Formats: sequence, C-alpha cells, structure tokens
Amino acid sequence: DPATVFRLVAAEALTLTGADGTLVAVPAAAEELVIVEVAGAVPAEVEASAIPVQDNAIGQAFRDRAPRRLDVLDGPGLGGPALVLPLRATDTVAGVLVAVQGSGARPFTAEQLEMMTGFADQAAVAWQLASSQRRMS
Repeated sequence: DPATVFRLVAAEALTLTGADGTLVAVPAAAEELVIVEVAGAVPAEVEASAIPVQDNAIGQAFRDRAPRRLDVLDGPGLGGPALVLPLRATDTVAGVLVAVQGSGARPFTAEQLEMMTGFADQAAVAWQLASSQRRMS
C-alpha cells in the first residue's frame, strides 16, 4: 500500500529532525488535506483530521511546492518552530510532511531545512513508485 510509505516518512522524519512530533497530510484541485499519519508528541487522535488547503502554511506548501521553516506553527502544529515539507513528485504533490516543535524550542536551521527537503523529495519518489507498481496490477 503506497499509503504505508507515509507512515515510514513520518517515522523517519521524527528520527532525522529530533523534533517533538511529525505529521503527514495528504489529499483525500483539492480543497482539503487529511492527516493520515502522526508520530511523537502529535496526539494519535489527530489522525484523520481534515486541513483546509487555503489560508494556512500546510495547505499553501501543498499548492506552492516550497519547503519552509517557521518560528511558529499553531494547530495542528504545537505552538513552536516547524518544518513544512511538500512531498513533491513529478506532476503532483503526494502530500505535506510537517515536523513540529513545542513553544520555546530553537528554530530549525537552514541546513535542517535543506536536509529534510532532500528527504521529502526522496520520499515522494518512493511513493510515486509504489503508486505506479500498484496501478499496473
């Protein structure tokens, strides 16, 4: 199941960043994303949460395909710094990976943003491959 890629993405991103939590939001043009995977300090109960595409950093990344570091991200963020990482495949964004810190954590560095951008690119390739393997079966 390609969706299983997203579980691994959330888990590996937690490990690589050491952030309090992670989440992956995926389209169910889309008007909404759905949180299919959470890890760390993001409560399990947040899974299946619907996020609007418009008017927030996560939905914006889904549209503009621009990796971004933030000093503050509120719900579904934890109030502190975040990395917003679109999972950019060739003609489609598979979803958005978000690494989240609680308030008063140090901001993410440019190097961390660069590292996780490459991770997020590699992740979308993995997902695009899984999607294609499924489609021809």
